[PDB]
Amino acid sequence: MQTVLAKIVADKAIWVEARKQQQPLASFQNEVQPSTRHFYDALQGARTAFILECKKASPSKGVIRDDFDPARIAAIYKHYASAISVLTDEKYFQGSFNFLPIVSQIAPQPILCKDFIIDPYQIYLARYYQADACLLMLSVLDDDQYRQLAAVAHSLEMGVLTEVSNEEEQERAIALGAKVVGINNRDLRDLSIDLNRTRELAPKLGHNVTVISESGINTYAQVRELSHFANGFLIGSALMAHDDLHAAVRRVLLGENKVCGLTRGQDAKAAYDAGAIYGGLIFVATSPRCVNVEQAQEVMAAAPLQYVGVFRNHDIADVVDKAKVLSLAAVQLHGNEEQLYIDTLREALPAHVAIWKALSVGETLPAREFQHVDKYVLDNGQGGSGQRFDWSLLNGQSLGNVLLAGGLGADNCVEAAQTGCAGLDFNSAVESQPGIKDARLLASVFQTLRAY
Repeated sequence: MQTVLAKIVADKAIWVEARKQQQPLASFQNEVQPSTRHFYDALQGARTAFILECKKASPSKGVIRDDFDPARIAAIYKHYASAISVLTDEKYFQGSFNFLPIVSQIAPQPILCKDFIIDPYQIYLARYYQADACLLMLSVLDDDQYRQLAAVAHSLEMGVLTEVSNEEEQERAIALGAKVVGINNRDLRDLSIDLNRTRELAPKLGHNVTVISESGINTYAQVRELSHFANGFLIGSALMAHDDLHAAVRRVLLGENKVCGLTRGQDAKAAYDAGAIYGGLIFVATSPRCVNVEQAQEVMAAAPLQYVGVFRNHDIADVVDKAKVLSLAAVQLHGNEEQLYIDTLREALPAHVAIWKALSVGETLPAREFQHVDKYVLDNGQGGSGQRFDWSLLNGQSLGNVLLAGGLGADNCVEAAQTGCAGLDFNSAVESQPGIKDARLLASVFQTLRAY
């Protein structure tokens, strides 16, 4: 039997041979000029770097994005990427060499041609289509084909992402002198994914090599953890599978953050611009930050956040109503709603609306045993217009559906982002007056969230 990789590469040869027939090298070689972008350079840097990928389908998921427009992807990715990867394999990824120029005209970063490069012709063609870098894979190439292909890339001032998938490959990489090595956590021979590839292999690479971790990277917590192993990430599926690209991006690069207690549209805008995923609207009568339906409608129209309505032991009918009318993405139960309520509520709310549960942490952490609860908000509660719970308490728990809250602000956002939760919930600490958000405090916390 043939692995999946062998099969893709056998098909690539056939694609290569036909393409040369249709566009012989002799017909354009002379006009191919070197790249004017600096791949190697954009990946070097203080900060962890991101190569965001434009991919329509994959061999292990099929069509990932029906909804496929390179130009529009490029338009969003440019606000956050260090480099942009564009798949050009047609058959298994549904990419095209024609997408390169499109992406290149819109985004200014170096553009990486992602494909199964087995013949120098592919490299000239990529350069011809504006690519500034190409992927070379040690699982497909022997040491002499690699030198040759890499010399060809370098001759066109293009950078190379040298891909390895195992220990033997990683050794060869050191030996061949690759400046940018990408650890592929997915093994294309059998489609299996294992982040440990990165954990075990990245450190041997050494300070002189820029190490990029590829595949299977879906959360901000995974990004914070792995950034101690690698200098950057190549991410694509996790983003492509989402309608809202901006949101998907920020979710992985910054976490699922929420800015709670919004009472003005400008603040919601401010939050959105800074990178927040969620905006909280507080329907608890008691709150100085409370809003009514009209006022909510106003806040909401200023920015495309995902709004969360905050209730406290509120009447179900009304909770449902506000959900329908405001088009809330979620409802956050901040009182003492027990399972029966959750269940009924669940039964009554439209299925697209999520249910979140807020819980207060004393000397001990409450349990998160509820059925029908999609997310939890842990805090030193009863609102507090105040200041923090014992974070050491979080160790030993699964935190993938937990948002951390309580006293979160500029001055402590670093530590908070390091606890390992899914996201952070900001409220009072980023305010100038209750319900009034300080745009500068906001920009400040979100800036910290990316400082890694």
